[PDB]
Amino acid sequence: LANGTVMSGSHWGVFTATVENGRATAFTPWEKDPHPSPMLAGVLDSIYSPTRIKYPMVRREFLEKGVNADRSTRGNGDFVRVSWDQALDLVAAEVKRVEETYGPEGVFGGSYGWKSPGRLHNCTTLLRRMLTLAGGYVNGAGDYSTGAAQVIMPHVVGTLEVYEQQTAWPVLAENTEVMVFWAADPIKTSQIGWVIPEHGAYPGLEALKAKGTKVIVIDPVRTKTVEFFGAEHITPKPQTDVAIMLGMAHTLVAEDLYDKDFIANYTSGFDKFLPYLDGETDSTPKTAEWAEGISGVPAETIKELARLFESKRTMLAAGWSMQRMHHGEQAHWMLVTLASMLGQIGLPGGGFGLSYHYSGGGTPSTSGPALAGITDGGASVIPVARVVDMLENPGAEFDFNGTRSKFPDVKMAYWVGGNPFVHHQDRNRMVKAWEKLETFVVHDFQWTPTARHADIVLPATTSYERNDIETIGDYSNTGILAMKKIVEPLYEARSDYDIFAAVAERLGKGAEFTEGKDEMGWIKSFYDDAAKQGKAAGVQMPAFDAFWAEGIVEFPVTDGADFVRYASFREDPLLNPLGTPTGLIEIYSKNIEKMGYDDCPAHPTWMEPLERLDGPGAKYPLHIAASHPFNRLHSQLNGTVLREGYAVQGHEPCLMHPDDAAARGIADGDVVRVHNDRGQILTGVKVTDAVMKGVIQIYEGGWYDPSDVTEPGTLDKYGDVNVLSADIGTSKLAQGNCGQTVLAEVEKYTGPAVTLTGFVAPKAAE
Ligand SMILES: NC1=NC(=O)C2=N[C@H]3C(S)=C(S)[C@@H](COP(=O)(O)OP(=O)(O)OC[C@H]4O[C@@H](n5cnc6c(=O)[nH]c(N)nc65)[C@H](O)[C@@H]4O)O[C@H]3NC2=N1
Ligand SMILES: NC1=NC(=O)C2=N[C@H]3C(S)=C(S)[C@@H](COP(=O)(O)OP(=O)(O)OC[C@H]4O[C@@H](n5cnc6c(=O)[nH]c(N)nc65)[C@H](O)[C@@H]4O)O[C@H]3NC2=N1
Repeated sequence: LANGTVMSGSHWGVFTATVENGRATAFTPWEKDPHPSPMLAGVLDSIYSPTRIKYPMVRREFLEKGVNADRSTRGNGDFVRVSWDQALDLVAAEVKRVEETYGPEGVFGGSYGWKSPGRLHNCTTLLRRMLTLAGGYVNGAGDYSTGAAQVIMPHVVGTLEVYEQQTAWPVLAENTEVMVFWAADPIKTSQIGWVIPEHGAYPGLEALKAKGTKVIVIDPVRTKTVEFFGAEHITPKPQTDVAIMLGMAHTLVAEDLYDKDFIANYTSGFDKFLPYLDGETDSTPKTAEWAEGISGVPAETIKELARLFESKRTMLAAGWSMQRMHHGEQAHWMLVTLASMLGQIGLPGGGFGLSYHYSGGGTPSTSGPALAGITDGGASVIPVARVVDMLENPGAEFDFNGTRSKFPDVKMAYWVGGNPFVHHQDRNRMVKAWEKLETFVVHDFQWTPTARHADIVLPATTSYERNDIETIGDYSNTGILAMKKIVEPLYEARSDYDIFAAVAERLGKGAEFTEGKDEMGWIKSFYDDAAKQGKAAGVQMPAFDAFWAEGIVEFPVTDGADFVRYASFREDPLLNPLGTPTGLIEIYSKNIEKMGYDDCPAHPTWMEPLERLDGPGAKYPLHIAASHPFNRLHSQLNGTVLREGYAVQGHEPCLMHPDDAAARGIADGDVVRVHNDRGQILTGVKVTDAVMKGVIQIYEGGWYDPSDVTEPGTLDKYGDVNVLSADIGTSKLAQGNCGQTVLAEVEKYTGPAVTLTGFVAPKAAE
């Protein structure tokens, strides 16, 4: 039994593991990590927690009756343990059956999810690689993060923008006078990376602070970002940012402050937006006063913020919560319009950036090569959050970015690396729609709500039980890490690659799936390709064994630290045009105009959302800020020792303002029921003035624990906030999710005592 230390990586960062007698006993942060995440101790625990999945299992009803099984009991925990050969045979037959009876349109393989980093052990790509050899599948398009903004940005600035490099942090420290964080909490969200994180935002934030730059935070909650800087804190009613923006815009026009030359030379359509802004088209001048009526931010503050932004070198750094909402396309389009008026786009330290809060955006990029991994070998496509509408309406038409298509008639869904029974909106509607699927197959290493609702569950390994390779730094490209195997696979878990190879072998496509390569065979070909490309560029890299032995290769920064977004566009717009039809920033879009969608007009517009705090005729009184957890990565690590540090009487915490608690007779630590017309959950309250009055904070990612899966509307005992959200599209343009457009009521829970069952394994899988 192994004794020693191994260096690996994860979504939380690079770390070294201490191994004693074959068991991992500690995870220590990399010595070069400038700001490790306290969640690493849950990462270690997730390998061994009580919800680790030990063996392959098949739902008793599915085993007994297949397609005639009662599908309303999915999630009741009545599983049967089976051997691997039996489950592999059954998965293979099911894939074959659905592909022959129904075609590629009967298999949903979008399998949305955060999985784990790794260029070889890429479970979602491997799933698509297997399914492509089986005949095809329906896929997902977009994501739950920027569903609206990633569609609107290309119409407005000609590129995706949300996942592109930002003006380097050092440039901001030298040049920015006012830094605005709009619906962004960089301190909280920069702990993680899509590939391994370098945590580059922390030194970037430290440098602004050290320089005395003025920092403003626009957020309903007083976050760690406000506290870190002692920032001026503006607290709007959630979903009213566009109103605020329009009032600022109005003020710049009324007081004649805006940059008319920038407007004239770098933008298109302002002259079509001005009438709206001034109130000629609807009789409603969008003044600061008007904006105060909707958002509750004082008129005078709105004009003061406007005047300050125009006279100082200002960076508008915006988060994505505000577009994860009804009409969410308007938030970033109005933000770019406002930035246009200020006219600082393309100057060092000015303009706007849409990725300073995620994966190190702004961290100076190196000049190293890109690393690539296994590939998938490749309506057939749906916007990802329309999964439930698809299941309910096979054959119906839907709009998406100017086109019309029809929903495929899906009969099977195969999910790996994701938790839709946590991440998707309107849990009760979803639980009923899932009955439309004949077979539901899932691989995970933790017994999440999704695993609990499968017909067939296959235990996967973590990254700590195998070898892989991955880049460090989604934007920085700081280096390449060897993700070395720390302990052996636990119980009967197997890597996703191994399971898929065995299924492909049973479909008679084994060789095509593996390409005749084993684990190290694949990893070395990704490395050799990256070294070959590096040599071409003049970056020297060791040979593979030398690399593997050191465990990491770092790259040099040459001019990456001088990067300024949009500089060449500002420098000469004709020579360096945007990808838009006019080549300019499009305030009014003729392209959007021609689609003629009522919920997405051709210029940024204030529109009432489905439900909003203090909106006319609103039924519920509190906005739920259903934002990202501080101490989880979505649902990951919920079933670990970290839960004990935030849970209130065992439930997911609910933050509530002293006055809202006082009005309902609630005291700190009480168990309360949060409910609206879509569902009802239990949470434990923390009374704090960190949330503005009218707002409550329930993070997304809580593990759904239904009291009874056969009872429609059954009470969730843990606190999955997606039990209360609605499942609707941002608009016909993007069809994004509206996960944070949520109102509810809260009362002291006075029903029967409840026993939590989500943090232990189903009895048969013990
Ligand atoms: N109401 C609401 N508000 C929101 O802000 C919100 N945010 C959304 C966002 S932006 C997104 S990205 C989604 C994220 O939702 P997503 O389903 O991506 O969530 P995770 O909790 O990261 O689930 C990933 C699963 O993969 C499993 N897993 C990890 N590694 C492996 C592996 O190698 N193999 C296998 N088989 N499994 C693995 C993990 O154990 C975990 O259960 O939530 C969305 N949902 C949201 N809802
Ligand atoms: N620790 C951590 N856990 C995670 O799960 C996690 N998820 C990652 C993922 S996949 C992504 S996509 C990003 C998400 O990055 P994103 O910016 O979408 O994060 P949120 O936590 O949903 O919201 C950020 C802030 O917006 C505020 N806010 C909410 N509604 C409004 C509003 O109407 N107006 C204004 N002005 N502010 C509002 C919230 O209070 C919150 O502080 O984070 C990434 N980083 C993450 N870090």
